[PDB]
Amino acid sequence: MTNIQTQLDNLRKTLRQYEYEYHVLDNPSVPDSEYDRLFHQLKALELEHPEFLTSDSPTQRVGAKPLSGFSQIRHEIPMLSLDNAFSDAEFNAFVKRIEDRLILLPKPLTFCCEPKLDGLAVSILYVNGELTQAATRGDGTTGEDITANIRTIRNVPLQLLTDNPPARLEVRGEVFMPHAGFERLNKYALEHNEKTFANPRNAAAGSLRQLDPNITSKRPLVLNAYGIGIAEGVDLPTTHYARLQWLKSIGIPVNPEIRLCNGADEVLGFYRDIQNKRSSLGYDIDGTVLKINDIALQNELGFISKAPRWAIAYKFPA
Ligand SMILES: CCCCSc1nc(N)c2ncn([C@@H]3O[C@H](CO)[C@@H](O)[C@H]3O)c2n1
Ligand SMILES: Cc1ccc(Cn2cc(C(N)=O)ccc2=O)c(C)c1
Repeated sequence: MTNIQTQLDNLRKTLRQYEYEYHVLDNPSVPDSEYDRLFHQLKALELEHPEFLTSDSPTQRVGAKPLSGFSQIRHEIPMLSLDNAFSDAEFNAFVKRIEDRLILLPKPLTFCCEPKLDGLAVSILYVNGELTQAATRGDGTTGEDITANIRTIRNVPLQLLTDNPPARLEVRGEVFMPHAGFERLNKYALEHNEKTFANPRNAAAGSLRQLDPNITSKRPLVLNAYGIGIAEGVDLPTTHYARLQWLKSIGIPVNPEIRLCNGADEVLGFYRDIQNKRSSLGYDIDGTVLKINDIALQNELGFISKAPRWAIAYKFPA
């Protein structure tokens, strides 16, 4: 044991806990300045004792060297798309269809109802708790390695917050750019004669194709997780909402607008409410994703070619 290694371990633990409170709980327990004083204390100490620098330390999100290109990554499990609906009658038809297909239709049919984030789909792999690779969706089968870029995002933990992480856990989510960051970015890019962006979706996509993680780091990106790919060495909860609460409880940001709703009429009220709030969310959404909450019911329904039969994106009208 040495005093330096204890100081480093303690700063790292304290800072990851603060990042979790600030980014995931939106309830920081200390001011930003206190977080930063400990952050740059860690960073100086690490630099003064480099033999103790760890690759997943909070001070190590940003590679010092622009990449020369991105490698391809074929996903171990494909990333499917979503069927979509455009009206209440069409949503209701999707539900009656499930109601008829199911062998046994449960008393409430519970949906997990989520906003449809409008950014870029990603897959982020944690091995024994440590972020080791990230990919874009690409075409659903093959995407690109954006590990270095995903590491920069402030609300993505470099290590899961749990003493028992799964052997492997792949988090699936949307990376997107809130409006305030989007407006500061376009103001900055105009005042410096760089590519202005049409909408937050495009700013996020273009920020994630940056080969220089130093640039990506200055892009105000956030993850929200909405699913799980690989999950080895853990017993995943047996409802989708519970899996998202579990992701949240181990350090992964999840959107706070998500609700459980029983039966189509309640789901429709969720849709109307989200559609109302849309104006004042501080970020763009495309509509809602309504998912059958029970995992056994989802497995029973399966996939059509390559969207779930158990979910649908009910989009908003123009
Ligand atoms: C198998 C289900 C696939 C993911 S679930 C899911 N949930 C949400 N709450 C989502 N919000 C946005 N998306 C995007 O929509 C595309 C499918 O149109 C996906 O590639 C995602 O980029 C969502 N996807
Ligand atoms: C200078 C500075 C430092 C940190 C932050 C944001 N923030 C705050 C906390 C915090 N626990 O309160 C934790 C992580 C984090 O990213 C900002 C906006 C500016």
